[PDB]
Amino acid sequence: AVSVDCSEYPKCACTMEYRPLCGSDNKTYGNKCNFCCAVVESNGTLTLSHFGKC
Repeated sequence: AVSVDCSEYPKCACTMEYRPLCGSDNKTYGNKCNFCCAVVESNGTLTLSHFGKC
């Protein structure tokens, strides 16, 4: 649905912008900072699904 550019953007210490995204990981996300962080540990096998509680 949307393309994100995080060429090496591991940041699992964000805590401010609240945004419940439906990530392809089968769950919601706390923000795009947690989306690019889970992707750094997913090996690029994680994505988005539809902004909003899955």
